[PDB]
Amino acid sequence: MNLLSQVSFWVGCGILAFGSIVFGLGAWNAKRQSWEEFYIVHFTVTTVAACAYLAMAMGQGEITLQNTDLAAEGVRHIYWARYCDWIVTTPLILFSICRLSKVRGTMIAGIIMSDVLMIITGAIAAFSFAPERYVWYIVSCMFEVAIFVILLGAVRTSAMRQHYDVKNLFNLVFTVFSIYFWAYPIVWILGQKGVGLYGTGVESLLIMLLDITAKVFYGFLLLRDRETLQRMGQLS
Amino acid sequence: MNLLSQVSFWVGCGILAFGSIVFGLGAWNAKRQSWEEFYIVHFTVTTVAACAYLAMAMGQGEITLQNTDLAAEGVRHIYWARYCDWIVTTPLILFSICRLSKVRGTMIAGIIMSDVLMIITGAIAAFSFAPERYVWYIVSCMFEVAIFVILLGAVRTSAMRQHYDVKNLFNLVFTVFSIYFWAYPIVWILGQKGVGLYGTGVESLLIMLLDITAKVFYGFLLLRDRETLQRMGQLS
Amino acid sequence: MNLLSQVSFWVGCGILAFGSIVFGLGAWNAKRQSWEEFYIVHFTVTTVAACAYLAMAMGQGEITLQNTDLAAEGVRHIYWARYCDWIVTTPLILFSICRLSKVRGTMIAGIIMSDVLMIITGAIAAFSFAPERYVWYIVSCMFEVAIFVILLGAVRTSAMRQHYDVKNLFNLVFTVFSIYFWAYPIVWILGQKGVGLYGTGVESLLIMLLDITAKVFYGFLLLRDRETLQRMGQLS
Ligand SMILES: *C/C=C(C)/C=C/C=C(C)/C=C/C1=C(C)CCCC1(C)C
Ligand SMILES: *C/C=C(C)/C=C/C=C(C)/C=C/C1=C(C)CCCC1(C)C
Ligand SMILES: *C/C=C(C)/C=C/C=C(C)/C=C/C1=C(C)CCCC1(C)C
Ligand SMILES: CCCCCCCCCCCCCCCC
Ligand SMILES: CCCCCCCCCCCCCCCC
Ligand SMILES: CCCCCCCCCCCCCCCC
Ligand SMILES: CCCCCCCCCCCCCC
Ligand SMILES: CCCCCCCCCCCCCC
Ligand SMILES: CCCCCCCCCCCCCC
Ligand SMILES: CCCCCCCCCCCCCC
Ligand SMILES: CCCCCCCCCCCCCC
Ligand SMILES: CCCCCCCCCCCCCC
Ligand SMILES: CCCCCCCC
Ligand SMILES: CCCCCCCC
Ligand SMILES: CCCCCCCC
Ligand SMILES: CCCCCCCC
Ligand SMILES: CCCCCCCC
Ligand SMILES: CCCCCCCC
Ligand SMILES: CCCCCCCC
Ligand SMILES: CCCCCCCC
Ligand SMILES: CCCCCCCC
Ligand SMILES: CCCCCC
Ligand SMILES: CCCCCC
Ligand SMILES: CCCCCC
Ligand SMILES: CCCCCC
Ligand SMILES: CCCCCC
Ligand SMILES: CCCCCC
Ligand SMILES: CCCCCC
Ligand SMILES: CCCCCC
Ligand SMILES: CCCCCC
Ligand SMILES: [Cl-]
Ligand SMILES: [Cl-]
Ligand SMILES: [Cl-]
Repeated sequence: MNLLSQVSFWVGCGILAFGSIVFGLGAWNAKRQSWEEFYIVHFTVTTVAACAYLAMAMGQGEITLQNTDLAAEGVRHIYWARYCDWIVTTPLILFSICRLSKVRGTMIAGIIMSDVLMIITGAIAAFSFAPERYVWYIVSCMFEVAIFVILLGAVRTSAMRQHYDVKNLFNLVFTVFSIYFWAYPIVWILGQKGVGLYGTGVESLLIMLLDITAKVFYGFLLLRDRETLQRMGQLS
Repeated sequence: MNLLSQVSFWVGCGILAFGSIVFGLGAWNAKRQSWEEFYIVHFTVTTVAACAYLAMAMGQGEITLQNTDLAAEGVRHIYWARYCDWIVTTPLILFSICRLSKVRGTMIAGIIMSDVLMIITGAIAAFSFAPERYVWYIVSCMFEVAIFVILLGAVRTSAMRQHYDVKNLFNLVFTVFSIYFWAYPIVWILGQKGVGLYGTGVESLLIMLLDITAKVFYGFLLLRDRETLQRMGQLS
Repeated sequence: MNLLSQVSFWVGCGILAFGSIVFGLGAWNAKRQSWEEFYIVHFTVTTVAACAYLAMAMGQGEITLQNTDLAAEGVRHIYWARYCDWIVTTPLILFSICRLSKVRGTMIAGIIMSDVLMIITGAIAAFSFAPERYVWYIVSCMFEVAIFVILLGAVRTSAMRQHYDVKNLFNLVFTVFSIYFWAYPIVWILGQKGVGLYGTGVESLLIMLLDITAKVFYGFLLLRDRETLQRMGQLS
């Protein structure tokens, strides 16, 4: 295994496990049901990812596949543990944003469905040879568009409607999510699974940076935002 | 791949994707929550199947297995993508019928459980050699019986009790479902997985006709029925 | 296959199928929704396990793997059908105990999450070589600790708070569960997957005895307890 990959996995595991300690002890100490739910959701997020990173750090959850002539020179290292992690953790992150926005349940169900299909077709893409890999990559990207038509549409609207004097708070919530979410397909397609701009070591580093941003630091941002809304009296 | 199979997959993909356009744009435009839920459920149904048909059309999601002497002459083409599709789409079709009938949640949970086990044991059957394949086929058929004791019993009863002057409407809902649902195990057992009456091409054509009936045209029937009930004032 | 294994699988299948008859006919005959839910949950428990035992009895659902020098002499027989069964049946048993205790939903979600991760890391452990197998075994055991901090904490507390004059009833509910639940990791680690104290035949017998205890006889205990609470008037 690439050394940069090896190190990125151990570093992601430890950072994610730090988040699990914060969220887990928060759930243990929370008295209000809405804080128990928040912490339990975000504890699952970091803990599932921390398990996936532990497996990759130990040399598991990976399969190496040959590339064709319609692909980058060499091979692709498919860390299928990533998609097992993502199919569970990304619907939970979206669920958390939706609960903070207080949006109706039909939008929650629609955004979770779009997200699960985005991940599933992403994993099909990763295992596919070209040109099928590229067809599935585009299908996965269109499911990502459907996530954002729901998020920046009905979810954001319900967030602005049911809260007062917190436009900048929710703007940061949706803007920061929007940025790291769109970075994943870019990081993916610039590696060996698309254009051979960089190899599996750099890709592993970039994904790890995205993962700790989305699961630990973004979680802390939603935590702080919940505190702000509670001190204002518009949390529940 | 068989040409009739190849064509049936492309034809099913396009027809299913037509349904996804109808249901998806209906969800986008729906103002009432109960219409949002209806369209989102049926959009998932056609879209998941359309993805499975795209994979099979492109030559993926299939494994060919040898038959024993207790089986039809030749081999069996197992399109395992079918069961990944079915384990998600058939509980959603049943959920839609149950919501239209306004039945209590315990019956919804019971019918979904029976259905998921029907599909799982069906996939075990398909991967099994004889005689195990035949044992699992019978077990799967008994789970299908359990679906209908719930459907034609408590679900239908609650549909007739909580609605007025729409006996013929609900009769068609349960009768049309009953017919295509029982056709699947027949189509399955007359192909190479049971009696060798026809090969994988004809079976692929028959399944595709069942799939577009159940997911597109039956969906349009439930759509029209929802409109009828709404114009009568007994939708919610 | 080991004869003791062969017999234990057929015996477990028949005993589990006996439980499915009791719980299934109870669901069919139940008039109150809360009894319908109880029977449907416990019918799923025995029926899913009975399917898994039928597969193992017929020689399916098993893979044999080589052991290293950091492991017991010989091989490990991994019945992966067990974990497919467990990932579905153990969250349902916990759900049933939580509903009987009338605990808030956040605790139900937390205990189900801990349980699913316990089973998943257990299956990773089983497929892993040493030393990874031992790392995952410990991780799985820590998820089991997290189940019991929730169960003996918030769930038990809510059981004592919302019921009168039934301390001994609930004490038996949590004590009997506690005992068989902790026996599983012990049985697992004393077989070929840990210390080579006994082989796959004895392990298969011990698991089968645990499985019928947890799914049939413990189910009958919760049934009798529900009857007691109903005759007292504190069931719902
Ligand atoms: C904690 C993990 C997170 C936030 C992961 C997010 C993942 C995505 C937004 C995935 C995107 C993909 C595409 C739209 C297509 C190409 C492949 C994927 C699966 C990386
Ligand atoms: C859109 C897909 C639909 C409506 C599929 C329905 C599938 C079934 C009713 C499956 C039935 C099966 C049996 C009862 C046993 C033999 C194999 C199966 C899985 C085809
Ligand atoms: C009906 C099945 C039941 C009650 C199964 C319960 C299973 C467990 C408590 C599993 C425990 C495990 C560990 C904590 C680690 C080692 C391996 C497992 C998965 C056996
Ligand atoms: C000792 C090396 C064996 C390699 C195979 C062991 C199986 C590893 C499975 C890892 C799956 C990770 C998914 C994480 C999501 C919870
Ligand atoms: C959403 C349900 C559809 C399930 C279809 C799974 C297809 C997986 C295909 C994996 C690629 C293997 C063949 C590679 C051909 C380029
Ligand atoms: C519902 C959980 C049970 C999971 C059992 C999976 C069994 C799959 C067996 C596949 C057939 C392979 C062996 C073929 C022997 C005829
Ligand atoms: C990794 C830090 C420990 C995490 C503990 C997770 C369990 C959460 C407890 C939920 C409240 C239980 C109080 C009875
Ligand atoms: C405020 C009420 C929230 C209810 C959430 C229900 C969402 C269920 C999602 C299930 C997965 C998506 C299936 C289409
Ligand atoms: C294939 C046709 C497009 C399907 C779009 C699916 C997204 C559904 C939108 C739900 C309402 C969002 C309004 C903000
Ligand atoms: C009208 C209320 C509907 C509630 C539906 C709950 C059904 C949950 C099904 C989960 C799968 C089945 C598990 C046994
Ligand atoms: C194995 C014994 C039969 C089990 C039947 C399971 C179906 C449960 C029926 C639920 C009530 C349906 C009444 C209309
Ligand atoms: C009394 C209300 C019960 C509601 C139960 C909700 C539990 C949902 C569990 C879903 C799996 C766990 C995900 C973290
Ligand atoms: C080997 C590259 C290190 C990158 C660290 C990035 C810190 C934000
Ligand atoms: C090569 C590992 C880089 C670690 C970056 C840490 C960012 C918080
Ligand atoms: C060993 C290959 C496993 C593939 C799992 C894919 C999960 C999305
Ligand atoms: C090759 C057979 C064509 C079948 C078309 C059926 C139209 C309903
Ligand atoms: C061989 C493909 C037949 C297509 C039938 C279309 C039915 C609507
Ligand atoms: C490559 C074989 C996959 C089998 C998947 C079965 C899903 C029901
Ligand atoms: C071969 C050992 C039989 C064990 C039976 C145990 C009865 C409780
Ligand atoms: C060797 C099979 C033992 C069966 C034990 C039955 C316990 C109820
Ligand atoms: C043939 C190996 C299947 C492994 C399935 C593991 C399910 C937890
Ligand atoms: C956390 C310990 C990992 C040991 C590496 C095999
Ligand atoms: C693997 C090199 C041959 C592929 C041509 C598309
Ligand atoms: C305000 C939501 C979209 C922001 C993305 C830059
Ligand atoms: C490989 C066939 C291309 C499919 C385009 C939808
Ligand atoms: C594959 C032919 C031999 C099988 C006999 C049951
Ligand atoms: C009226 C429901 C059953 C009809 C099947 C022909
Ligand atoms: C192959 C054994 C037959 C099992 C019948 C239940
Ligand atoms: C399989 C025997 C060699 C393993 C040494 C750790
Ligand atoms: C009273 C619950 C814990 C009992 C375990 C022996
Ligand atoms: Cl390629
Ligand atoms: Cl055969
Ligand atoms: Cl080993």
